[PDB]
Amino acid sequence: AKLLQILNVRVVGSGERVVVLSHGFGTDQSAWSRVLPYLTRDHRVVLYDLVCAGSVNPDHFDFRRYDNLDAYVDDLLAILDALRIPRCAFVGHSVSAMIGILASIRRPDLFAKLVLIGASPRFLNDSDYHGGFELEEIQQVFDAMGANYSAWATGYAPLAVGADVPAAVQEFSRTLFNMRPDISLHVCQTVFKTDLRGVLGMVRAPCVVVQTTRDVSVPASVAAYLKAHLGGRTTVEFLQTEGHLPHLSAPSLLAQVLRRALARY
Ligand SMILES: CC1=C[C@H](O)OC1=O
Repeated sequence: AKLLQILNVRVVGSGERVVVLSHGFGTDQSAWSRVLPYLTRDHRVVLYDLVCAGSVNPDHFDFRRYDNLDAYVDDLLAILDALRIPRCAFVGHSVSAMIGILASIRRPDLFAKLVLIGASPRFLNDSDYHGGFELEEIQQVFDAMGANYSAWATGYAPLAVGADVPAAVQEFSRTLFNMRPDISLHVCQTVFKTDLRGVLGMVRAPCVVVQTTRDVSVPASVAAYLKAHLGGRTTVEFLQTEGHLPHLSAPSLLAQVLRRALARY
């Protein structure tokens, strides 16, 4: 209820097929603006900002509550409950792909389908597991985020976008710079702490894992790992371009994959 307002919840479009757009680290719901008109004809679209988004009042951020991704799942569920939507497809980027996986396990009745973009179950390497990151690597990043947040944000943006698409760099920079630096580091620590490998078989929803040709946070082998471990019917749909933010850098191509993934659920 207060959440509806606090997280800037908007419902646009129309249809018996409800879809939730749940954005990732460093953006807010506006990151979906380019793909949104491809879904508005056929679906009722629910959009919201994560409590850590720069567009949400940062004094809402309770540092103890959001120690864990469960608390973000709480909000998502409270949002859906407030709207009396008893079933939906969910599209999650980055940290929201993790949020959607947890939410779909807590409420399988609610999530008829997942679509996972820039998704990983764990970023740290492990004996037989290639996450893409070692402990020293992340720690260097946490240390830069505190030392000089704006320099870190300026160096991270182009790498997240991956392809040379200056409009996407600038737009990802604007939301990145809009995050309160202490919140931003907090979320980044939470995410890099998270390990969903064990609960992947608990997801019952069909799922589409969207793979780009390169992702600074998601090595090539992670998608085939998700496909082999998610417990519902899972496919990996491929974009012919690179980057961690395709909804900013290749929105037309992403819109193709979204229309197809959201056809039947
Ligand atoms: C992928 C990644 C490296 C960056 O500096 O922070 C991150 O989340």
